[PDB]
Amino acid sequence: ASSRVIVHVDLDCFYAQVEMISNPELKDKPLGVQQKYLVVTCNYEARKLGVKKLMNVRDAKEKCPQLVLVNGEDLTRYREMSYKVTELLEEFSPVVERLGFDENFVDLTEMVEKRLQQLQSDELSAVTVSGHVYNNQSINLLDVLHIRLLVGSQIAAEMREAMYNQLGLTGCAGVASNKLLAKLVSGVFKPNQQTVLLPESCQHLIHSLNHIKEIPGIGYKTAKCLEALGINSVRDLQTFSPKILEKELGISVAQRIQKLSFGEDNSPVILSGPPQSFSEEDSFKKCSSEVEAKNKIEELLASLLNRVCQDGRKPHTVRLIIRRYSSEKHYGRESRQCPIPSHVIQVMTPMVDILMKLFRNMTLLSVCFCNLK
DNA sequence: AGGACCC
DNA sequence: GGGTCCT
Ligand SMILES: Cc1cn([C@H]2C[C@H](O)[C@@H](COP(=O)(O)OP(=O)(O)OP(=O)(O)O)O2)c(=O)[nH]c1=O
Ligand SMILES: [Mg+2]
Ligand SMILES: [Mg+2]
Repeated sequence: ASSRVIVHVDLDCFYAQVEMISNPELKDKPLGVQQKYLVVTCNYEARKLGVKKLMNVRDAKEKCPQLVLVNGEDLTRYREMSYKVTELLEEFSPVVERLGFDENFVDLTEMVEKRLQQLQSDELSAVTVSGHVYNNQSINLLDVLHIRLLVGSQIAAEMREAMYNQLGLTGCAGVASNKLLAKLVSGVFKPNQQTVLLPESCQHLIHSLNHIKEIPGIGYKTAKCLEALGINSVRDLQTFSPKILEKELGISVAQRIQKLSFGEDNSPVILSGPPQSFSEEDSFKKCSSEVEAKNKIEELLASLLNRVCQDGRKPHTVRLIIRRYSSEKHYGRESRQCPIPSHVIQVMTPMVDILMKLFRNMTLLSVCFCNLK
C-alpha cells in the first residue's frame, strides 16, 4: 500500500446547474444564484459576461444588467443532488470523501489494480488516456505509474459519463497520486473536462500557483502568518527554514504545509458516510432585537426536525449559534450547547424551550443538531 | 466553546 | 449557508 490513484470530482457551477435543470428556461441565459446580497455562484454564460463567483449583487448587475437571479438561500435541493452524486460515486468504489456540496475524492487504487490484472500482456500497450494530460506531458507506456494513472483517467471519464447520464450533471475530474494534486489538477481545464497528472509534471503544477493561499490546506490565517515571514511563492515556502516554521506555526501546521509545498500529501481519502451534523441558518443585518426573535428559532427548528427525522439516526445534542453587531470585529460568533433529554429524543415545544433557555444564557441565528447515534 | 479549514 | 475536525 504505497502508490495511490486518486480522483477529485468537482461539479460545474453546482447551484446554478441545479437551478438550470429545474427551470429549463434559465438555460443559455446568464444566471446567478443569490443569497442575501451575494451572487454566490453563476453559470458559464454569466462568467463570459464578467460575473464572478461570490460577487455582490450590485457589482454583478452593473457588470451584467441582464443577469437572471434565482434565490439560493434554501439548500434543500442542492443538498439532495449532492448526496445523489456521492452515492453514484460510491457505487464505483466505496471510499468516497465529500468536500463541501460539490467535490468528492475517490481512492481508485484498488479498482485500477483489479482492472490491470484483467488485461493481457498485449492490450497493456493499447492503454490510452481519457481527457487532458497536464502540461501536455508524454506518456511512457512502459512506466507502470503512467499506466495506473491512465486507467484512473478512464475510470474518471466513466464516473463523469454516469453523472451526466444518470443525474444530468456535468463536472470536472482530476486524477493524480494524492488528494492535494488531484484537487489542484481537476481545475486546469474547465468546464466539464478532466486532466490527469503524471509524476514528472508535479513540480510544474505546484509552481504554477501564484500564492501559497492557493494550496488547499493553507487558509486565510496561515497565509497571513507566512507573509509576515516573507513567504509569498510556493518556492519561498519550499526553501524556508523548517525550524523557524516549526517554532512559529506549531510543529503540526509547519511540517504539514511544507510538505504540501512540495506536492506531497499522505492524507487518506476518508469515507464520509452520513453527515455528522444538520444545521440551518438565518441572516438579517441588525434584525435580532434580542427577545422579540425566537419565532425565527421556531422556523429553524421546524425545518431541521423534518431533516434530522428523515435520516433514521437521532441527534443527542443541540446547539444555538448567534452573531452580534457593531464594528468589523472580523471573527466572533457565539454558541451554547446542551444534551437533548432522552424523553425528547423518542417534539417541537420541548425543543423550542430548550433553545430559548440556551438563548437566555447568551444579525444571525442558527440551530445545529449533532452527536448523532 | 471556540478556532481554523473547506466549498 | 452550509460542513469538517482539532484544541
Ligand atoms: C466557496 C463557496 C461555495 N458555495 C457553494 C456554491 C457552489 O455552487 C458550490 C460549489 O462551490 P465551487 O466548486 O467553488 O463553485 P462552483 O461549483 O459553483 O463553480 P465552478 O464551476 O468554478 O466549480 O458551493 C457557497 O455557497 N459559498 C461559498 O462560500
Ligand atoms: Mg469546487
Ligand atoms: Mg464546483
